[PDB]
Amino acid sequence: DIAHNLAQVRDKISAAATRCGRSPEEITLLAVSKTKPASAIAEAIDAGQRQFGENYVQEGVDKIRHFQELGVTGLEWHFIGPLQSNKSRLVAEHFDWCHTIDRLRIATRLNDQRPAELPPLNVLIQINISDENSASGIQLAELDELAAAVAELPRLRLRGLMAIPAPESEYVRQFEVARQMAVAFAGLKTRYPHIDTLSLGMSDDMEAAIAAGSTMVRIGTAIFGA
Ligand SMILES: *Cc1c(COP(=O)(O)O)cnc(C)c1O
Repeated sequence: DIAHNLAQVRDKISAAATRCGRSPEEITLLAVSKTKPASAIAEAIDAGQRQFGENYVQEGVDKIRHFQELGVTGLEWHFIGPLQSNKSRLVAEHFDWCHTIDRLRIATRLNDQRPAELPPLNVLIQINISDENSASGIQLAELDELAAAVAELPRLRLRGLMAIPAPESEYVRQFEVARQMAVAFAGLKTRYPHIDTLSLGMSDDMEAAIAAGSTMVRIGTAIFGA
């Protein structure tokens, strides 16, 4: 039951924040609805969920159009999959956030294809913090340069960082890796304006990510099922 699962997940986030001294409000729950039907998103909506994350462009665009044509206001849609250049226009025209800026050229494409009447597209720069086997995300050594270039693009708004750490079973390492992201995120925050989003943490490392300083966790299966 989606309404019940949403309650259980929000309770875990709330408990995790309180234990480490943070206010639960600091943690945004991103409900990841990739591969799940619109009817399931509609249940999450009827239960108060507003921010949804999708990974595949046409799947996400169809969902966005569906809920626009029902007139459901609110809703923030986050593109959290890898973005290839020949599908960037659909993202720039329909999505509210994109977490996967990992090269300047995809950012400038998004900037250029974003209609001027929409709000700036909120973007995070994706760090490959700990994953040998991923071609996604930049190294931390590249952050300052990419952030400067991206932050000039006027139809985008650089809001912080995202990372998908390598899968890790040890809590100690979950926290250390996440802390590395939190540190980079703080250092970014001193120099840049409106840095407020660390997209970090899924079901299995949720506690360490929150304790480390994440502002947003991405939960799919624990909400929608398998
Ligand atoms: C699929 C996905 C999630 C959610 O996955 P679950 O383990 O099913 O909760 C979170 N973040 C990203 C980037 C994803 O692709």
